[PDB]
Amino acid sequence: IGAGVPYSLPAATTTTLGGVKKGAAVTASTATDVATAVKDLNSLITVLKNAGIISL
Amino acid sequence: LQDLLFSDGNVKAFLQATTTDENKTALQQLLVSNADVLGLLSGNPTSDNKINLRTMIGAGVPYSLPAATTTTLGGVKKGAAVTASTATDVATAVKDLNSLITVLKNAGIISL
Amino acid sequence: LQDLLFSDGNVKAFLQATTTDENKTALQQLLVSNADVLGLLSGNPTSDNKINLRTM
Repeated sequence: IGAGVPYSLPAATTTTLGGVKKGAAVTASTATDVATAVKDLNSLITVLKNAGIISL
Repeated sequence: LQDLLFSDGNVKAFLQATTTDENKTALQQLLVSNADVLGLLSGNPTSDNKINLRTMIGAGVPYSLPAATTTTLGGVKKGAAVTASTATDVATAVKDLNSLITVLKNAGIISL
Repeated sequence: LQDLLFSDGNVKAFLQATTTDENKTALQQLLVSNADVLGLLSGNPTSDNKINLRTM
């Protein structure tokens, strides 16, 4: 009958297409020095790591 | 005696407990009125029968997860690991931002 | 002669090769015991039949 099995959405891996969770909110950067700019970049990285969008 | 008692040849084959595929098609038609179910009983439903049989039982087709596009929801691959930034100058901070961008590009999370 | 030989009216309609939808429902019941499959053979399975047919 051309039917499929019950589909379960797998988590993304480095080799295989999958779902992700949406990352937490991240504030736009108003940094005027390097230290703060780096702080803001790192906040984005952690958010993407927390949501399993990028690897640890 | 069955020949003297019954006119229908498909019924007669059933009563002899020996039916051909043609007899079976005719006997199915005496037993079931829904055309899509008759398609199923044949073992060879048409394309239309298949669609209608799935509708009949509320079944879906085999699902294949498509890649995300700019217009359509889809799956992604998970991005490679990215190190937290310890940059103390602009050059390094920019280096770290770009590393994140490439990782997201590599995983098809953002467009080239 | 079929009237003299058989009591069941749904069987008699089958033997005459002329069945109504009601005769077909009864004949299906003589042939198949699973309630969800009987739902399928009707062409109009209930919500419960549909769930059970997919499981099946």
